[PDB]
Amino acid sequence: SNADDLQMIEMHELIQEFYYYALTKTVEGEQALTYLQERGFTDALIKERGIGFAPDSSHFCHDFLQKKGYDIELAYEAGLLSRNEENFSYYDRFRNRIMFPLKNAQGRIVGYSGRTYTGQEPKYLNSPETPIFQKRKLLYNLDKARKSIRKLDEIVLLEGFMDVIKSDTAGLKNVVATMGTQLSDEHITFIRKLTSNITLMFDGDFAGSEATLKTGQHLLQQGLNVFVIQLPMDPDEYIGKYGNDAFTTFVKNDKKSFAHYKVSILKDEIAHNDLSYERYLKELSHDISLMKSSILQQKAINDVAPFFNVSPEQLANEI
Repeated sequence: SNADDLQMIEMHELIQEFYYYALTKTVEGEQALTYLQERGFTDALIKERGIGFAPDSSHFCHDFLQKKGYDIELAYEAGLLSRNEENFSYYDRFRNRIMFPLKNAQGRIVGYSGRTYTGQEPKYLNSPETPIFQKRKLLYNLDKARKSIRKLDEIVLLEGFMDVIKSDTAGLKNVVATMGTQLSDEHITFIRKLTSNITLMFDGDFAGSEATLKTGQHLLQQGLNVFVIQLPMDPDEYIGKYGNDAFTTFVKNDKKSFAHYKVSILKDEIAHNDLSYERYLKELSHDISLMKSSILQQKAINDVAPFFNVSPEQLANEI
């Protein structure tokens, strides 16, 4: 019920204050606090994002919500507590982890990502699927970035919420990310309403490349204008190495239409494998045909044609 959903949100938003105090003031939170600070997290950023610490007692959250008068089973259903099958008793889901609040589209805290700082696994522990937290719907940082997204008529999708945090502080405001899932049809529906331009900036590794191609391809087919930013590397590493301005400048300078990025990745295979040459020529020709922007479509043709050693006209004809 809506009444219950609201109680679940209340629980999250109240415990947040406790998590925040635990991190910034208490003895047990000192290690986690120093960890964060050594990694560029200033006291301002920590406060701004309400980052906190979950003690390791395993009843810290339980006892707090119990003292407040919340139904323990409801707290379990809100994904803040876990349950012992054998005992049937309840305990904290999140223990000895740095707590990043997960806010919904309206800015209400509906879940948490708990990050280890002692090399435990999973490295990141998220809230489970609940009535108020659904990974296929929530986009980290969306409520904060909505304004800049509409203003710039562009949304930038990163690989993880951590990248979003780093980028956001650096000066890149129209950024969001899923909670470790593939962009869903619901996500895409939401995004389409804000803008028709979506830029991908995933990890600069093979895995990230494959994600870029798979996500970008679907977005293109869904009628969106897709762009790609390719780091030499992750935002965190780039920002530290060259600073914020250098980062935001690199992002603004290099931004390729999906089709141009795609063929550049397939460059070598196309030039050494005639079977692939033919297949990718047809693919890119189909890809370019999906582009709604006449202007960018034409530029894509000019940019892609050289990769197949054909003229823009011959590629245009093929399309």
